[PDB]
Amino acid sequence: SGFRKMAFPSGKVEGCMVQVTCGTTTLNGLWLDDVVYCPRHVICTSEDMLNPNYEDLLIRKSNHNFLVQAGNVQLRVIGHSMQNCVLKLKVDTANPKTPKYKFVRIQPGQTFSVLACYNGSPSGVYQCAMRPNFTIKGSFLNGSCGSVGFNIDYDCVSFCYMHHMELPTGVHAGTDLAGNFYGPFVDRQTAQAAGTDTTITVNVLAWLYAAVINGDRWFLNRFTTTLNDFNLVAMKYNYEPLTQDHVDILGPLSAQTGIAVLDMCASLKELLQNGMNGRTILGSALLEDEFTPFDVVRQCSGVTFQ
Amino acid sequence: SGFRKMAFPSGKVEGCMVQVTCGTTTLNGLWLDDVVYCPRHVICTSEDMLNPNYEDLLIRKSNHNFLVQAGNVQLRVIGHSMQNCVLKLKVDTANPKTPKYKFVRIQPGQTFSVLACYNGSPSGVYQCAMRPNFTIKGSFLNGSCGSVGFNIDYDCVSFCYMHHMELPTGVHAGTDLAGNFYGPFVDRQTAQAAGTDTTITVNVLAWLYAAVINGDRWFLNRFTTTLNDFNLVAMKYNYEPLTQDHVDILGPLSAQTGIAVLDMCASLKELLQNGMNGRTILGSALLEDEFTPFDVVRQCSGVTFQ
Ligand SMILES: *[C@H](O)[C@H](C[C@@H]1CCNC1=O)NC(=O)[C@@H]1CC2(CC2)CN1C(=O)[C@@H](NC(=O)NC(C)(C)C)C(C)(C)C
Ligand SMILES: *[C@H](O)[C@H](C[C@@H]1CCNC1=O)NC(=O)[C@@H]1CC2(CC2)CN1C(=O)[C@@H](NC(=O)NC(C)(C)C)C(C)(C)C
Repeated sequence: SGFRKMAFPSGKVEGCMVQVTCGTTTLNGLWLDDVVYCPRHVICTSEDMLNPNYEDLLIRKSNHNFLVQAGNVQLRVIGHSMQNCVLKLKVDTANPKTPKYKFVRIQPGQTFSVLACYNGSPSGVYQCAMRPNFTIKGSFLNGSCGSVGFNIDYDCVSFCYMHHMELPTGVHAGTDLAGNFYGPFVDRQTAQAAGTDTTITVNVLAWLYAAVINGDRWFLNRFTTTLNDFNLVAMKYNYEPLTQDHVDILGPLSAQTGIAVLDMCASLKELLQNGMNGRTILGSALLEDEFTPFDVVRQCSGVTFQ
Repeated sequence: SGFRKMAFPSGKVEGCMVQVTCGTTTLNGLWLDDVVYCPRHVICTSEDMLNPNYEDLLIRKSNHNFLVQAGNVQLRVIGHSMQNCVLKLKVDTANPKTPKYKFVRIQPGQTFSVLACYNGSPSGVYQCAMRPNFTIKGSFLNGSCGSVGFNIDYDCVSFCYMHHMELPTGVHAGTDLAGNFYGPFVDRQTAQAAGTDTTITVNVLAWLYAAVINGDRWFLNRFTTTLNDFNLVAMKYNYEPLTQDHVDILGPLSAQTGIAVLDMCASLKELLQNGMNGRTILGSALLEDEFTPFDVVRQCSGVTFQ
């Protein structure tokens, strides 16, 4: 037992990270087969970042302008294209470490592992969620752009996020691996702001089931609630609405613990209305919302990957 | 910016994990050069676990009793020895993925990354601390024994922990890679119990510096305190004593933020005495103690590894 914020093993992704340098900008790229993917603002300069016209900017570039370091080795660029906000550098060598992989665009509420990188070298791995307002609460310094987020499913890496920028609240915005931003954000330095976040209700319920699986029961009650009456309380506390579909997803966990979904909703309702009274759940004094129902079942049953 | 519980990239360790099966027991082993390291209770049976005599148990074994899976391959055992509570299986193939590495026995308060494994296959990676009572608050199910904890320093993996058992409070006990248990624990099923844990004071102060680096300042004050008067408050709240040596270690962080160590102690004192008044620090409603001063400097400055 025990319950931790757990990231996927990062080895399959580490073998893909490279350094991309162009002009005065250095950031990370993702090397899969003979293509290196990276944020298109690598073509920008310190004065370009204001309101750049990237199509104009890119036509002025030559392959040799792009310096691509894979550890201790030049990769030669032989072609380049732009897809949405990502740049695709064709290189003359296929990455022999290329895992089985997929690109996926995730829904808000879904979680992933981030391999933070600088200069093409991995620094650390941690677990994030796509917030309802399409930011992520990351840990990113200058040079971290092109670090990716991902999930692993048996032997297949599903890449879902590439880091582009930091918002003035200290949170982070980026794209899928096809270069489409999550949320309303754009890669230019104009006024943008997150807009109001909310708590991921179905994940909070999943984490309460994790707590029960692990022996914290102090918050259970004999009450129950209807879905409608629960959502009336949810909206007051800035929680996302719980749909019948969420209820269905929580079925396995409800079946393992013996606690009907709407009974767990009654418990969340009283925790919202009363607070925790000096008590903790799974070592937290806040209601945790960055574990999905799948995350809870993975970690409480022990699923692996090769 | 941002601040997360960050583990080391796990790739160098993933390449070392193997499956060790003997009789009815299956657990994980660590394959470095031509030796596989694993917990010695793999030689035990369901009735052996009570009060076993492992030296008697081991003399009854033959090399061929030990089944060692490295993915899709038999490794043949050609010799075996016992060192403290770990078993060392000599195999006829050196691991070509063996990283540069070291075995280190860590002090309480120090943190490390755990690569949780089942059947020789990595499941997830998370960050832990060695508690003052020499347990770790892990996430471990049946089959996880032989999963290791580690730190990485440039290109060198320092292995510091191997998982052996779970205590009735849901926390975990294990050894260094030379097989010596951390704390008073033994690998037999007799009454054992953790004994009273305490909060890692120097780490809490490091995390408060992280908060300042990241823009949370609401908890600062103009007070200060002496070391003696701080430790008088520490002991009341079950915090470990802060030594002058801890104060010295916190020097770099104090210099970066402009906040003298003993001034940060004055702030911790008021947080201990007043609580947080509905406020959070770095997204936590509790005072966090599983980041060392080194962890904070690593993540706030961006150090990498190859
Ligand atoms: C790439 O490595 C870098 C990562 C940042 C640096 C600090 N933390 C991070 O995550 N990304 C950038 O530097 C990007 C590149 C652009 C688009 C041109 C600017 N940028 C930023 O992150 C900006 N942020 C903004 O300007 N944000 C808006 C426009 C106000 C929303 C800063 C952080 C450099 C100011
Ligand atoms: C190895 O994979 C396994 C990991 C455990 C299983 C549940 N969570 C874990 O971390 N370790 C064990 O099964 C070890 C092997 C022994 C020494 C023989 C027993 N054991 C345990 O963890 C015991 N725990 C205890 O018996 N603890 C004491 C003696 C009461 C302190 C249990 C969990 C199997 C009961």
